[PDB]
Amino acid sequence: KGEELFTGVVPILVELDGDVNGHKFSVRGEGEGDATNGKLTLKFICTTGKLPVPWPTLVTTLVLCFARYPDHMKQHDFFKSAMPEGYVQERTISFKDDGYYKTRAEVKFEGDTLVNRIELKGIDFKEDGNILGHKLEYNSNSHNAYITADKQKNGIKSNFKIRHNVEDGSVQLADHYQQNTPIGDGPVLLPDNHYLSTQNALSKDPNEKRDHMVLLEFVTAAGIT
Repeated sequence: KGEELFTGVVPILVELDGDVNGHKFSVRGEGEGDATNGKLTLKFICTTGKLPVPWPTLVTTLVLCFARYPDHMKQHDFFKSAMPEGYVQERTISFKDDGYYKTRAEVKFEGDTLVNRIELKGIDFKEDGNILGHKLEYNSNSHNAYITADKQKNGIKSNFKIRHNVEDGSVQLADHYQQNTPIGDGPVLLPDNHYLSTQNALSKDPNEKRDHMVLLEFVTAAGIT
């Protein structure tokens, strides 16, 4: 059905418009995803110049249909079931002792390309803080996030903690509250409790003067015995 669209390598486009404390910005990303391996590789550009927040605080915002579900769990893969009609992904990301992001995204096929189109708004940040002040390291910790279904919306939900390394050695916590609901009316799989296992590698492109992030990410589903 839908997962049949992720059998090979799939090109990806990501487009974000953001506004954090009135600091506006745009990011564009392109690359590809290999769901059989659970692998994503993309290069992101801040097309409006200087990104006013640290690149790692946007990783979770900038395509969970490329996660690797083990065959004994193919019946718990909500994200692929809704394709190619896609789903809406919405989050609140509350940074501890600081502001919060609100995101609304549509992930769906436009032709052969998987597209992630996001609107982000950031509210109540401290201009001298860890985010607006660029005090976070350029790295990304591995993390697990538990998925549960929500039948009262025909989708899934997940709360999970992200921990950003601060350059003083402390840790900045970012609480994520997520919901996903399908765009079409077709049948979608509603899973049982499980989790996604994620690793991220962040790097730079040597011949790129623009503000940018090269990202390699692996996402693998687990939890169902």
